[PDB]
Amino acid sequence: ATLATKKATLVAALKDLQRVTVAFSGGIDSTLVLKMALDVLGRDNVTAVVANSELFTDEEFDKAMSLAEELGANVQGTTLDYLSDDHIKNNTPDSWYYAKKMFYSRLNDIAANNGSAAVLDGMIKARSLLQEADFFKTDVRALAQELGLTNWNKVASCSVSSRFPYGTTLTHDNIAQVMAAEKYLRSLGFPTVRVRFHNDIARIELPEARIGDFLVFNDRVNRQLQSLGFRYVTLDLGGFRSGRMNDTLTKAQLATF
Amino acid sequence: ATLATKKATLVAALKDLQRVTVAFSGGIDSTLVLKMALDVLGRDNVTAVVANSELFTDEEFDKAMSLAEELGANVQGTTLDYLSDDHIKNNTPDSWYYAKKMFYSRLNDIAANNGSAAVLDGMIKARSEAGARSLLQEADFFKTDVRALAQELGLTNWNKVASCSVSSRFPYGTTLTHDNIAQVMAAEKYLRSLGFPTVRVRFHNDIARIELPEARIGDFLVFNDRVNRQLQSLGFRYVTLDLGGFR
Amino acid sequence: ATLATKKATLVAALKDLQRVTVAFSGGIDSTLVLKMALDVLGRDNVTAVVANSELFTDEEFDKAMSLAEELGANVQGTTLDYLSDDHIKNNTPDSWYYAKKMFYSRLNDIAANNGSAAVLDGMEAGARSLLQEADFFKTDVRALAQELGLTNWNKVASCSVSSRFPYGTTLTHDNIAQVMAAEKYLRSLGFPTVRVRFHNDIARIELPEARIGDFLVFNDRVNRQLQSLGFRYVTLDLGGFRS
Amino acid sequence: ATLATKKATLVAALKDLQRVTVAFSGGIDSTLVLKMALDVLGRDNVTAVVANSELFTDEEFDKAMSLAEELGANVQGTTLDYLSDDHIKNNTPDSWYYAKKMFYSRLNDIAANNGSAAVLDGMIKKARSEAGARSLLQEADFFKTDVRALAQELGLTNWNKVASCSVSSRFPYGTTLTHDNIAQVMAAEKYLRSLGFPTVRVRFHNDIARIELPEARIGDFLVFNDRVNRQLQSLGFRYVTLDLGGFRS
Amino acid sequence: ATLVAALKDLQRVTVAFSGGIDSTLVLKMALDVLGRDNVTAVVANSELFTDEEFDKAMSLAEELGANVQGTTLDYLSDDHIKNNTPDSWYYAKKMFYSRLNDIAANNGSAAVLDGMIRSLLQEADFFKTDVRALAQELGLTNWNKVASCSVSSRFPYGTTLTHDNIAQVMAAEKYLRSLGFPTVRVRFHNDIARIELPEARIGDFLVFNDRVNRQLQSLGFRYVTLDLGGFR
Amino acid sequence: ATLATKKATLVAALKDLQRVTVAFSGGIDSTLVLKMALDVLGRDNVTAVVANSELFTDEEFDKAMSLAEELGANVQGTTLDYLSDDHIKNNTPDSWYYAKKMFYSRLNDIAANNGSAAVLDGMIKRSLLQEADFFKTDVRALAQELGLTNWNKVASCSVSSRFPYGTTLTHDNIAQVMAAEKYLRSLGFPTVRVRFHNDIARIELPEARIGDFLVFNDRVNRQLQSLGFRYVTLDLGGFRSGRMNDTLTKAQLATFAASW
Ligand SMILES: NC(=O)c1ccc[n+]([C@@H]2O[C@H](COP(=O)(O)O)[C@@H](O)[C@H]2O)c1
Ligand SMILES: NC(=O)c1ccc[n+]([C@@H]2O[C@H](COP(=O)(O)O)[C@@H](O)[C@H]2O)c1
Ligand SMILES: NC(=O)c1ccc[n+]([C@@H]2O[C@H](COP(=O)(O)O)[C@@H](O)[C@H]2O)c1
Ligand SMILES: NC(=O)c1ccc[n+]([C@@H]2O[C@H](COP(=O)(O)O)[C@@H](O)[C@H]2O)c1
Ligand SMILES: NC(=O)c1ccc[n+]([C@@H]2O[C@H](COP(=O)(O)O)[C@@H](O)[C@H]2O)c1
Ligand SMILES: NC(=O)c1ccc[n+]([C@@H]2O[C@H](COP(=O)(O)O)[C@@H](O)[C@H]2O)c1
Ligand SMILES: [Mn+2]
Ligand SMILES: [Mn+2]
Repeated sequence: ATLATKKATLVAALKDLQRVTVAFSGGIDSTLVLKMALDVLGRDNVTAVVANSELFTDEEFDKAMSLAEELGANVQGTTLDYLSDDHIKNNTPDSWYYAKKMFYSRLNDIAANNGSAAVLDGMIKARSLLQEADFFKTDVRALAQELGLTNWNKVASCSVSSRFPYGTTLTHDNIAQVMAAEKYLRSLGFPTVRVRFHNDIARIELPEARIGDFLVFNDRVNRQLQSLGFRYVTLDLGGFRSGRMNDTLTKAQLATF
Repeated sequence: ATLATKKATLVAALKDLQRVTVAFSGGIDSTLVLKMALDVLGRDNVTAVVANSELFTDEEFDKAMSLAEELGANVQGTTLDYLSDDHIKNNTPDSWYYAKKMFYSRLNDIAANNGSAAVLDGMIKARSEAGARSLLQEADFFKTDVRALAQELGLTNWNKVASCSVSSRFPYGTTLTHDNIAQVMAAEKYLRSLGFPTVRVRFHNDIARIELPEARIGDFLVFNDRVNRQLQSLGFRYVTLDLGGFR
Repeated sequence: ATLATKKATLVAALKDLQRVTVAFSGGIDSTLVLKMALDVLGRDNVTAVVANSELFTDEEFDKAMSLAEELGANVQGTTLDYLSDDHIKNNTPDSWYYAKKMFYSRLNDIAANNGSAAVLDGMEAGARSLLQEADFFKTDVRALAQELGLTNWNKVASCSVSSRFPYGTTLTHDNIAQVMAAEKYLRSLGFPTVRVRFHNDIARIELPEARIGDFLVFNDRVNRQLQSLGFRYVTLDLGGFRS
Repeated sequence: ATLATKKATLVAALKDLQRVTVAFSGGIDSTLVLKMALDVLGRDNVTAVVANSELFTDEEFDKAMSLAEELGANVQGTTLDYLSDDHIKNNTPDSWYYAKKMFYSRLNDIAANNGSAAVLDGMIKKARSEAGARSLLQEADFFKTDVRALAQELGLTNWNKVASCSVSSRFPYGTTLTHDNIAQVMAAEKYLRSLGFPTVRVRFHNDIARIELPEARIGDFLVFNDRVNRQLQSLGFRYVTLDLGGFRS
Repeated sequence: ATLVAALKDLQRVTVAFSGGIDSTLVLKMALDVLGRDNVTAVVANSELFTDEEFDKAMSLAEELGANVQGTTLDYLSDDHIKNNTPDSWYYAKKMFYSRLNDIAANNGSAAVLDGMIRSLLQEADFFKTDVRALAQELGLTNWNKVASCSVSSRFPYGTTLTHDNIAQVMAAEKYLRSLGFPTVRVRFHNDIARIELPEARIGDFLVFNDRVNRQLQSLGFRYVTLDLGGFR
Repeated sequence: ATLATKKATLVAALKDLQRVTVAFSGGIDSTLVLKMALDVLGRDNVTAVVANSELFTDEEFDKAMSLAEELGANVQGTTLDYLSDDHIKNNTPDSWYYAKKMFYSRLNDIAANNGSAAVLDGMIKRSLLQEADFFKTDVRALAQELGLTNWNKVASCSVSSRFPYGTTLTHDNIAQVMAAEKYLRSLGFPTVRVRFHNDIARIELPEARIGDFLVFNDRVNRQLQSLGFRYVTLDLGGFRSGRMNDTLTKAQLATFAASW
């Protein structure tokens, strides 16, 4: 298929849906879906929903709200207490699924009460219209430039649950602890970082190519994260996303581990 | 002349050509030519061609194809066997000219079979042995004129650093083979994967000599052992780092 | 407010001014104002003024003049003799105010003699800072520039060379040239954010702390090059840049 | 307050004891006591005991045995099962005292068997007092400079210059020590020292290894990051980390 | 062994003892050849040398079994030393050796001996390798392994030395050595400290940049810098 | 078993030899033999021979001569022309054996003319240390016992190791390599190799020092270029490659190396 027919199929789904609620993350995919829904259905038939929670930063929430307002959409923030679900609070390995379940359950509630016919999300190759129309990554960038979309959150965040071992209980304080630690490291010029939480040990993951520059901050980072509540502040020798940059022989050894 | 005149004339040349095939590298120049062709003639009358070969990386090829796709052009990959020409195979100083010759000859074949009236490249003020046309250079475009018109048209994305031919990593007179080319390309691909986008693996038979910008060599130390063993599995006996730095 | 609202606030202000003179430094902010002024009012109603002086680099001046032409503006160079004011010449702590005064006084002269309704800056009261009137933040400046296709501007700005001298030290053509050659060489090695602070026979180099690790490979060349410029001791500040 | 008077006191206490067993660590203090006992009492009246256990490396044990042999002493190794005491096994803060108590209790068994009149230690001027072990250097009012002065006088130039600690220092209070995690810690430290880092600790935090190095060596350590990461993981750690505080942070 | 014959001729000696290997051998040979009661070891105390260097030398001379005597010199009372002129070394040498001769005259010593390589050790054609062999030979295991120079080297010529700026320089260098950099100078330029390190250690130093910056500032410096030329 | 037993064995071998010539390099092993020979047999019954040749530095020769004198031995320098043998001259893979052969022939000639019954060398586990079951740890333990404090702390090899097999040795390429190594040691790197690959110099450093080397990159590059090299490079495996790696990547660098 061509981009023109991939765009066809998508206007057809929106025209048929009439009124929609869109899960808006601020990324290129949700930006394109939100912009196409606005273009095809008009401002009065689209409501953009951005989720706020303890497992995502306030900064990403504020940015997502401002991006959706920019597109000229009616935007609604909704607050989720993910920690009320025991799977999330005790970080079971399927915590991801119960968070998504609670997330989509609240969007469906919003959509039922605003008269929207469906919830739309960004997913590419609830209704993922881009993925139904066989949109690839190259197709989303082509139509975004085509429609003049230049602004979107370029950095996709994870759930802070990523920083805790399975079985570790998440609390309001340890979450804030991890997030303050990561925010401080980014302020020193390390935008890609993780502070992994191991109770009284902080284990920092950095891209290995920056480990060398970092040394000048060892003492400042050590004492700052200690005031955040950690007793031991450490640097993971494997780096961020360990094993990914290794030779063929030691990539199959780190992966077997 | 004013920029509008240089642009206006360029639109006139495109209007007269009606249908064009564009040699697309991904740089600022070819991006500007491809965008003007799409604007003046429409998507159905423009074909973007990106060359794939043993002397250039798959990554550079994919980026150029995706950029032409991102501009709304119908883009077409074409593969050239540069090593079938003895001038390129034996890495003579004029190997570049026979490579450009072979590319422009294949561009004319593509244009003949799609009904294009001319081939366009990004050259600014072998290309004429093939009758390919530099429309920017006919319209008296300079580098500042190219950036001025690109900003005017909203072009923010293009390959900012033109990559070189891998023949650059072998001394003149060294015979290029599929194995030594593949060896160098895998080594550079591995080094770039570690976060060193500007890197050179110069080939000295059983010695690999790595050129890095001096300002990044400090950052490299953590990878010494992994780079040493990886390039040895590629076939090198000694893996070395040039103390002089890049170029 | 949305960016569209802030943009409209700015198109309206420019439309009301009709004719403007723009103090153009080449940075992201001055690039956005100059491009918006050209877009709303047209080339014939906008004048780009680039200041040439001894306290800012020739490189900064050359880039700004060619960038203003690349944006399609009529650009005009003006030269300011900052060292003619004794506060600047002897680098008293209020030297900045007299420098800004002399600059804005010359822009107002340029605007009066071409009939511009105001002087606009990138950010005096005789000038209008339209971006801050429309409540533009740094993130907004970036967004609107990407929206309009603006890709070229000086990404690191060098400021006034007077900042490199202690208060009370007299600025001279030779010590200025000494500092400027030293900083020019360091930037040539790949350090665009740098200061060479002048302490007579001591050079005190400020670098962003995250770059000092990478700098070691240049110690000996930097030492010998800055000594040939006239320094006797070439040092690196352990506090880093902005110490 | 004279060195000659302090030595005189030492030969008198040894002469009076007649037969002794000496707890020999290989340090300057135990070397000086062992050398003075040999000179005053003769080789047949002195037995040097070196402790072998899971909490010290085999290299440290072999070194002490050969050092005691080099002084001309009859030396006998004895092995202690420290992990049999619950205080040592579960790493309570008094583990040192129960380890030392068990050590001194075994010394008295050896001394009772060979007819020694006392057990002698290196201490200079806890569970030693309960066991009746004698600090002759401390009774003769030996200070550190007095021990160095007499060692120079006797030609003693060789002794362990760095006394190592119990491996228990690498485990948190409350963590249970096992034969495997001890072996894990010791192999990790042995590998790091082989790379040229003689002062190092691998602190044990279950699935995390936390390496303490002197901060002045951390810069040079970078070249070994990947090799250290994968080697300590093959020893059983899941995460291999470097303490940003450095050694003894 | 030109050495033992030279000592017998002096009969009674006072030894200028610095605590280094050279001075350590002289005191030990003098004590052995002439006896404890006929040798007097003098350790100099002054503002231009570290307390640690002095304390080690006094305690080490006692540990060798010698009668040790401290003597205090006020080098800054000499105008050449106080204003750090280029010949300050020579006027310092005068005060040091003049006070030893007073002590030697007052205890009946026949001469003052120093180390180097009346330096009887240097007269016997001893090299650096010869000093290490003979010290182990006599069981000598202890001595100050790092000899410091006069603190005056850290000040520019013409700068007036004060009790405070000397102490300032001494505390700064004491701090840097504590971090594992035994060869270091902090050169004094009023409000600027200029640190000299061996170039091979500058990489290893980076981890201490911030702590060194804040520590030397509390010592009184406003600017704490690292010399790109390295040490000497 | 014990050190006293192994040492006792040595004095017995020396007493039985009566008169000895000692091949003295200045290292700990030869220093131990030379001092024990002097101690057991006396100065008049031991002869120390130090070899000087074109494949070893003047500094190594001078240190060995000065150290053996410091132990009180009668020392004799002898000069070997290794380059006169074509196997050494053209750096064949067995060049080591013809060099050792020519060396030992001259020691035996010296020993015949001194009335010595054998030549003694420093080999460990007539190599008396190796016969007396001395290991590296026993030689270090016994050396401290006798007060041996001075010896060549970093033993250099023959310069032939710095050339690929088949490369012809000349005074100019030898002087080129040795000058490069002496310059690097002058910067504070006592263990270094400058391997010669025609227009490429490949520097081997202990991996624990390479980060510290960055400050010298430019000076080393330009200095070795004035020595005649066109490219000055650093081996990423370092000196003694593969000996410090982890378990799995040591056995893989083993099959990498044994592939040539
Ligand atoms: N199972 C899923 O579909 C899913 C989705 C999103 C995130 N995650 C989690 O995100 C984590 C990734 O961690 P980092 O991105 O911080 O490195 C993984 O633990 C992964 O389990 C999982
Ligand atoms: N004629 C061309 O189009 C062209 C362009 C860029 C580089 N080159 C070649 O690339 C080489 C430079 O190699 P490096 O950029 O890897 O250093 C030169 O030999 C040069 O001849 C040729
Ligand atoms: N006092 C002011 O309003 C004013 C204005 C502009 C610049 N400055 C000076 O600019 C200098 C900036 O120094 P840097 O060289 O570190 O950027 C400071 O001296 C600062 O005082 C001051
Ligand atoms: N209480 C004691 O007398 C005693 C004795 C031996 C070791 N220790 C322990 O040794 C530890 C120090 O060992 P590290 O070298 O690993 O830091 C301390 O926790 C200290 O409590 C204590
Ligand atoms: N001029 C002399 O004869 C003499 C004698 C002894 C020491 N010194 C001093 O030793 C100093 C050595 O300087 P450093 O601080 O770099 O070690 C010289 O500056 C010099 O002032 C000089
Ligand atoms: N019998 C032997 O194999 C033997 C003996 C002595 C020296 N060598 C040579 O000495 C070299 C040592 O090389 P480097 O010390 O320079 O690294 C060996 O690679 C080897 O070429 C070999
Ligand atoms: Mn870096
Ligand atoms: Mn180092």
